[PDB]
Amino acid sequence: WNSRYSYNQLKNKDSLIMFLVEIFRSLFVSNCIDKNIDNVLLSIEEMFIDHYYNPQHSRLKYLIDDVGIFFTKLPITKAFHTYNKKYRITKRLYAPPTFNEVRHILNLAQILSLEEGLDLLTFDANETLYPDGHDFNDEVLASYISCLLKKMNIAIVTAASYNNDAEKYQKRLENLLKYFSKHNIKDGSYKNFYVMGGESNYLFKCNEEATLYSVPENEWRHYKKFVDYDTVQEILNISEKCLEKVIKDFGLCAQIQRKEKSIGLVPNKNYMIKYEVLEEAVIRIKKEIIKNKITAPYCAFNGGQDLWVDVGNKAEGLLILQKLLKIQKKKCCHIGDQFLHSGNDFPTRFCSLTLWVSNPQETKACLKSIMHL
Amino acid sequence: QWNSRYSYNQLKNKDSLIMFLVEIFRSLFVSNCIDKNIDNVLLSIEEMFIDHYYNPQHSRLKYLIDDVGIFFTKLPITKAFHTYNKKYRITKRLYAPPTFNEVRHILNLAQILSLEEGLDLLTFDANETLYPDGHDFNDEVLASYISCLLKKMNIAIVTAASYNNDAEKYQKRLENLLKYFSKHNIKDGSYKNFYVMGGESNYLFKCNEEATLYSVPENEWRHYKKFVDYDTVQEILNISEKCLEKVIKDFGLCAQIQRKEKSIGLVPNKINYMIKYEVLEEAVIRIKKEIIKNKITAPYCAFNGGQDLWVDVGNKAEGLLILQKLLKIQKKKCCHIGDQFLHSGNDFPTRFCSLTLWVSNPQETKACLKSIMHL
Amino acid sequence: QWNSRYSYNQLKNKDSLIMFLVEIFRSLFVSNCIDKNIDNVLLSIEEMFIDHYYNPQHSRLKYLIDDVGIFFTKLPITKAFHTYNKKYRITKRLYAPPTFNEVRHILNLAQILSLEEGLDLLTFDANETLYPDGHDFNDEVLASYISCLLKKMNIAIVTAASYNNDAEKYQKRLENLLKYFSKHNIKDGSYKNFYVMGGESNYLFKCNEEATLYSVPENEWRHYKKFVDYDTVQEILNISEKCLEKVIKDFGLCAQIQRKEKSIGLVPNKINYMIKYEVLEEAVIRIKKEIIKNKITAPYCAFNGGQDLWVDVGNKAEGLLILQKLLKIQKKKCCHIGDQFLHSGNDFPTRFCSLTLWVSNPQETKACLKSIMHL
Amino acid sequence: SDMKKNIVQWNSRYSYNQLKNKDSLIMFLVEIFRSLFVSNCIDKNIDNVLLSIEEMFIDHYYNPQHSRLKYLIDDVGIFFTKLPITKAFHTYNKKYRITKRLYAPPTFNEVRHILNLAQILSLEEGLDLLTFDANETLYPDGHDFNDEVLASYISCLLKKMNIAIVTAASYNNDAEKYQKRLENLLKYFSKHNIKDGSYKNFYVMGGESNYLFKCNEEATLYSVPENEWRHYKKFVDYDTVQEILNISEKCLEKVIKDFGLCAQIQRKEKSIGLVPNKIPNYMIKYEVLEEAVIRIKKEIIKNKITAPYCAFNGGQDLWVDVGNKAEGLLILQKLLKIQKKKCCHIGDQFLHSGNDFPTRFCSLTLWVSNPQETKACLKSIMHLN
Ligand SMILES: O=c1[nH]cnc2c1ncn2[C@@H]1O[C@H](COP(=O)(O)O)[C@@H](O)[C@H]1O
Ligand SMILES: O=c1[nH]cnc2c1ncn2[C@@H]1O[C@H](COP(=O)(O)O)[C@@H](O)[C@H]1O
Ligand SMILES: O=c1[nH]cnc2c1ncn2[C@@H]1O[C@H](COP(=O)(O)O)[C@@H](O)[C@H]1O
Ligand SMILES: O=c1[nH]cnc2c1ncn2[C@@H]1O[C@H](COP(=O)(O)O)[C@@H](O)[C@H]1O
Ligand SMILES: [Mg+2]
Ligand SMILES: [Mg+2]
Ligand SMILES: [Mg+2]
Ligand SMILES: [Mg+2]
Repeated sequence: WNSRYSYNQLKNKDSLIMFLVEIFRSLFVSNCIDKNIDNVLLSIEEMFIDHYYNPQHSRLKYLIDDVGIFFTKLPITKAFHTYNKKYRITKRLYAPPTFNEVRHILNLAQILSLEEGLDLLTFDANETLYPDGHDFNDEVLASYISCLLKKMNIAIVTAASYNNDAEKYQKRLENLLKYFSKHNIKDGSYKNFYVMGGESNYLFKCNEEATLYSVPENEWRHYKKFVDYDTVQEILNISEKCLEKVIKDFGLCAQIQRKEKSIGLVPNKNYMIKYEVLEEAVIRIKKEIIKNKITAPYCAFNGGQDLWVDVGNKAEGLLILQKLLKIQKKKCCHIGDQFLHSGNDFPTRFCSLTLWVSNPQETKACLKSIMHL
Repeated sequence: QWNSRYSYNQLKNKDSLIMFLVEIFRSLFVSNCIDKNIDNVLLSIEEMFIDHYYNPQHSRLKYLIDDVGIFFTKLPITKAFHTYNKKYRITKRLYAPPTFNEVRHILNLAQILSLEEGLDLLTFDANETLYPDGHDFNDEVLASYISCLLKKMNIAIVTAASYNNDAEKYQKRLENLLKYFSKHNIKDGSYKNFYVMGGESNYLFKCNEEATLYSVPENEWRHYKKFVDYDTVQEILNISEKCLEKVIKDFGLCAQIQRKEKSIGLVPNKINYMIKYEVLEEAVIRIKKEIIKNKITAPYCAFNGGQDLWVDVGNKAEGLLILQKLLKIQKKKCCHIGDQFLHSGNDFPTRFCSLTLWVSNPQETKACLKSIMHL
Repeated sequence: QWNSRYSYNQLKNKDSLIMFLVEIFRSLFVSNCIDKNIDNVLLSIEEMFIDHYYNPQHSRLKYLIDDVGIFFTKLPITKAFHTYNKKYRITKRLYAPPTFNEVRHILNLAQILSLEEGLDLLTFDANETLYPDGHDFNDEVLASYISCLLKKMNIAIVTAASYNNDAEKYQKRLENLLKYFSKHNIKDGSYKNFYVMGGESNYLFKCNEEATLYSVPENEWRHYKKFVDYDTVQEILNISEKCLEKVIKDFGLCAQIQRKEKSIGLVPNKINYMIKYEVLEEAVIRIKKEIIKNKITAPYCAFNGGQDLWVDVGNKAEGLLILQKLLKIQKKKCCHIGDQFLHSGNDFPTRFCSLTLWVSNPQETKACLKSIMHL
Repeated sequence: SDMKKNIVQWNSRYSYNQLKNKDSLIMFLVEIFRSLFVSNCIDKNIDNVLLSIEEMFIDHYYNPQHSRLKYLIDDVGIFFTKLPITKAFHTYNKKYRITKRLYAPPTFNEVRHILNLAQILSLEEGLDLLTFDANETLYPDGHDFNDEVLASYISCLLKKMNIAIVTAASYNNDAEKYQKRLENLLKYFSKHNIKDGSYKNFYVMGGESNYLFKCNEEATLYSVPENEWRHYKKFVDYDTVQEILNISEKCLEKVIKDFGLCAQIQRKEKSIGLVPNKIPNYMIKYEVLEEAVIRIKKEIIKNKITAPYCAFNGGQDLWVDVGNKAEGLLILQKLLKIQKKKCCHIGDQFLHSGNDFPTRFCSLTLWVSNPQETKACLKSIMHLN
């Protein structure tokens, strides 16, 4: 699930997205991008199916060595037409398609592949629902989530750990539960709504009063991979020792914060820390946990201007709900922003469909496209 | 010297000089020797930058990097890396290599230390470097750094914004700046050393002793400008507007065409609806390639900046060229500060006539000025 | 006309137009659609090759590739692809994309199929495209093609080989070709359409009724040669000679310098001790950068042969211009076959005044002539 | 890892990106030397950079799985010795003076030479077994041994260490047919080596790990009893050999129909080959041969065959052998009780889809282009003591 951290894996943006960018770029250069390129697009699709069936020996694997596993047949041809007709990006003559645009097309393809249905949908609460640290105050998208909960399960998986205090999480979602009591409380859908804490440590359901409450540990401790309490603390001690050198190596205005099953450094009044120092820290931390031969599920991610290390994994959270709610991976989806190799949403590619979002407005465009299907 | 070199390599690849240094530091990073005395590497890079100042078209640097700008000064790249590294210690990194923005600051500091001969003119890009885009200047810290520099040399505000000759609408954009000038820059003769250039090189302004900007007559400095008649200025507009109408049609865009004397813009409206960044690039080249189709050699500039497109019949290099001819200061002692230093930006042509400092936000301009004053 | 410069990036990728097609085909190969009906991609490429022929200054091909030369003819790249594909089926490859050299064969074929209007002059690099380096002509198959082609057009031998001005030396190179001309090309007047240009563009020779070369009177063709005086010729030789004498020292070369009137070169000692190809490519750029440093503007050429280096006062581009002005031949009716079309090769400047076929061995030239005869 | 795992990853975990760059480690040094040349500092004293490169090489000798070198280059081999890349650069540059170049950077082939020289200098602890790729490194492709100078070096080394010849040539068990390829070498061995006991130290391996021969006191080559060394080799069922041979054979037929080729299919026991038709020899495209090797490999895994094989490109030939040169080296290391640190191999096919590539998994390797380069190696090897 990790330990494949390579130099080449860091400097290059994305294996799959750039793969389509370079093909579109050459198509743009040959001046044939506006003509019917269905022959090219379907051959791209012909591979995506061959990678769905034989993901270990597909030709897509020979071209791109580090491809994730495809859980559905991706209609990349329909995804291009639908995105093209709306934005007319092919109408350009001097500006090639952008990595960001191909990520948009790739996300649309994963939505159309859900023609068989969708049983579970999860969100990365931070920066995909509301900016870093801010509270939920966008009333528009809350109507989308309420409608989808009527036809599927909705979960919130966010690396923010507030221990087991269920009351603290409501302040982050008070406006959301307010919309649930007005519509979902009459329906029978409110019980299908869950919230995950840490990355996979604190689970809360939803009561009849649109109130978040803790879940008995005996209801899902067997679904979670049991980890020695001594090993958990060791991971934090390895991290706490590593961050001190990081703050000592580069003189910076921050300090370390300790919790139960999670630690991270946060800049104090705040004085920003370079994006590369946080990148350096994740690889420093990972190489040490490798050196100590720790196999427990963990994660270290570079999100915004703070670094954290949790003894949970955002993929284990999806794995718990699937084993708990009797849901397959092919009918599971997750929306997040940290989809780089130093992000905590990347592990979700190993067990669920994924949608890469840069700001909460794109989640509105994501769910809006999902609904009209 | 028309900037007509619209090249696919200019759009596809970033700054030539910066990425040249990044790859070198990357090999120094990968070889594990970046934390040792790498002075032998840095000295040869300086040896190259020195010879480029002498033979810019036959240097080994121009053979390596074709399409280099021009070095108006001898650049101390060794001392700049030495002093940048001591503050941030990027070199103590083991798994993340030196990045693009880091070398951007190193080259900025390299240009700053090159002013051992002295500095006689500063220019500031108004929007995005002195205040956020579409805002009024609201900063007391920045104005305090500028005030001390105003006594040492002449300072100018060269912007791309255009209000037609109305000096009252310009002081509104930088109210708190004149307020600080009213307090500390009146007794000194520095009040007669501050300039403001609206449009792009079209509307020149100055400061009165009562600290409210006044517009300078046209007949005093219009002769320094390139003679562009009113008929050709409007065809550059007309051809542009015809191209923007195609852009509103070719792409579903909720955008308005703002027409003024000597300028055309592309602005959306809120129900603002954000235009795609890549269409802006596509439209800039459409306008430039269409103007050359009519053999128009008039100094113009079409640029995508922030969230809107504007085409001015002035040039932001002309503005710096005007002030160099007015105050009789060679290009060696003139420096510019802006955020639009890509091929699509409007601060780029100043590389042809003045030293340049690449900045992304107002906080870096304050960090720029603080280092420029400990000289 | 002037000989253009070079960037270190331009020295890497041998030909930009060829490389421009390779990366397109590679994305076609990568996308799994290479062996399907890809004519939309092919015809669109032809659309830019046509638009660059009609408007070479402002074309999208000029926009994407900055150093694109001049298309003297409409290039049928779509038919050339199908033709080369049907023979070798390079599109049936699944795990290896089409190569640089394969596109070279296609680009040559597209240039050949563009000659539907006709040819008036065909020229041959003598060394390495008619016979191995430094050998006498020995091939009857190839001789029949040149013989049959000498009936329908003019045929000239343009080689940088310099034997001053005695046709006996040049005949030893082309003995077996001239004896074949006696048996078939004398009953008619075809031998009066054969030429041999000595020393790139310094010596001219014609054929004679006895199947023997003679030197054309200097007055008959000297006015087209851009005059270069004894002083300027000797400055180029001396500036070069000084460079080679350092090139020998720095790398401890086992080689010698050979001086002639209007030419100088670096030859290995007899034993034939191999001399590094990298040092040869360096000696070109060392000399070229020195000649331009001394403001020399005369037509010269420093080229990197297989096992030696040579500098010649004159070049094959001017040599073709001499023949085109001699026989009143238009540019669009000219063609040249050579082996070194790298930027440091004496056949590269022909791109500026003729159509070109890039070959690497005498076997590849027969494939060109057989394809040319079958039209 | 274990050799069975390496062969599994070699014939099943290639990549288009990895097959583009010939060697990941040579390209590693080329990029660094490129920037050093681009930075203009490459002609000054650069022990600054080189020593740091050596430092990472040493850390990789001790910690191959979690080293900084393995971070930068994902697919590094395993270093059996400490490479003095600083001395190899000093030694190679003082001869050729490639740092005096101002407008031409060092090439892949030069860094390949420096890396060979570093591998040679790493043999300070001594050498006990030296093996040679026969075709194109001892004599041109398809020829017989007709070089006197080479025999003088090999005979001199034969007195000091064990010598072997691992080749892809596959004459079933006719030692007279192998003698014809090297008769001038055994002719020199008879004149200068029968006096020593060194002729017993000389071995020849046919097939690729299938046939073995030793030198007689009469300088003649004789077959080695299979009861003496069959056990060291991983056994392959007769049904699985012909399965490999047949699944390959079907592909060469498709390659001839796809691309119109004047070529034939030679069938032997434990070996198939795609050989070209005679001229009245025709030439087969290099990219087609490279294409078919991937075609062979891609289909063998589709049939879930895991036996050790080797599909390889021989310049003008395409062959598949049940067996590989890494297996043949293991058998000689198990036969003469020789550790990998004191064994070396010289060959020309060190690319992926190459004959001598699996040698990197169990020996020191020298990447040589022709017998003239083979001499420069053995000349530098003799200069050690
Ligand atoms: O251990 C935790 N305790 C409190 N906050 C955390 C913890 N881990 C991550 N965070 C922060 O909360 C957010 C969680 O990331 P997410 O996966 O995008 O929701 C980020 O802004 C983190 O900086
Ligand atoms: O002609 C003009 N009239 C009014 N606004 C303009 C004009 N030209 C540019 N602008 C806007 O004002 C900004 C000034 O750019 P800057 O001062 O160069 O950073 C531009 O980015 C546009 O948003
Ligand atoms: O100046 C000259 N005099 C005599 N031989 C020359 C001269 N210049 C070049 N050569 C040799 O003749 C060859 C002509 O090559 P070509 O131009 O490709 O025909 C060169 O590669 C040199 O070996
Ligand atoms: O199985 C085989 N039997 C006979 N000849 C072979 C066989 N395999 C390859 N060959 C040819 O013989 C050469 C010997 O290979 P090498 O000795 O490893 O260089 C190859 O390059 C092929 O041309
Ligand atoms: Mg997030
Ligand atoms: Mg700006
Ligand atoms: Mg030649
Ligand atoms: Mg071999």
